[PDB]
Amino acid sequence: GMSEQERIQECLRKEIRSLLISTKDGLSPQELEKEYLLMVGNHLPLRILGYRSTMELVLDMPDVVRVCPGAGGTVILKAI
Repeated sequence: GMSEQERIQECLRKEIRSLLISTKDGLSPQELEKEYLLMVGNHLPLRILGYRSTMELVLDMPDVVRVCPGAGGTVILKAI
């Protein structure tokens, strides 16, 4: 039960890190949800994990994703 949820959390964390590692200089939160659907073949599991957005998801994994700035306060997400 709780063990199954931990393995969902581990699987997504590994998927996000793998996506951000494969890029040159990170992705915007919007580019990451697009890329996740394209490369994983499923949408980010936001609703089922209690997230309203990609930002909410990535802020819940600060050991996996680094929140970096850009032009006009835009966010670029990078793997750690």
